[PDB]
Amino acid sequence: GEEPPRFIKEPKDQIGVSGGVASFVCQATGDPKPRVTWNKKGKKVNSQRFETIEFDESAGAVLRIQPLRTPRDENVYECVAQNSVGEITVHAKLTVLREDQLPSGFPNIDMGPQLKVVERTRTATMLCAASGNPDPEITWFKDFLPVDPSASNGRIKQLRSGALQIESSEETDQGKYECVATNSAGVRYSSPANLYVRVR
Ligand SMILES: [Cl-]
Ligand code: NA
Repeated sequence: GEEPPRFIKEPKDQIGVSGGVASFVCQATGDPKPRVTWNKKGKKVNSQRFETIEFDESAGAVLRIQPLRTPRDENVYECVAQNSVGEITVHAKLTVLREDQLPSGFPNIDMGPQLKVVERTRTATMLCAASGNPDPEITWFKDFLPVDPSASNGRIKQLRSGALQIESSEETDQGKYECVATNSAGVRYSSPANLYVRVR
């Protein structure tokens, strides 16, 4: 009844903007079920601008850096997965550009999401118009954690337009949403938008 840890979600190198945000996502499995931790050069990652959000019983961890500082935050970071029969490591590098030195094709948020208010049970759609070259792929974060529409059992859909849609809004859907535009050139976060649900 034992299996060493293995990464099922590995963090990727990122290129962010000064003042913006970067989130590295790391997740592992194994038996016993492992914990994952974020470190830098062996030391635990934890400061005012560096927060970790654990999920999946701590077998998952998001490292959110905000606001980004250059060149302070330009480093390699480590996600360490550990259980009783193994400890493994994956690396993710962070690059931080000044707004001044952004390449022309760097993702830009033409129109980010706004404060959303919706009557419980009704559909709420939050828009995100992003530009870039290549055309950025759009993802969303809720309360610092990545949203996964496909794993939402149909409660949440990402539209072809990049918009996030809640099919039948419940109180649980309230929170702080951010859209993220990512391409070969780097990553840019929209300003956050809160979603509030009002009584039916
Ligand atoms: Cl919107
Ligand atoms: Na990542």
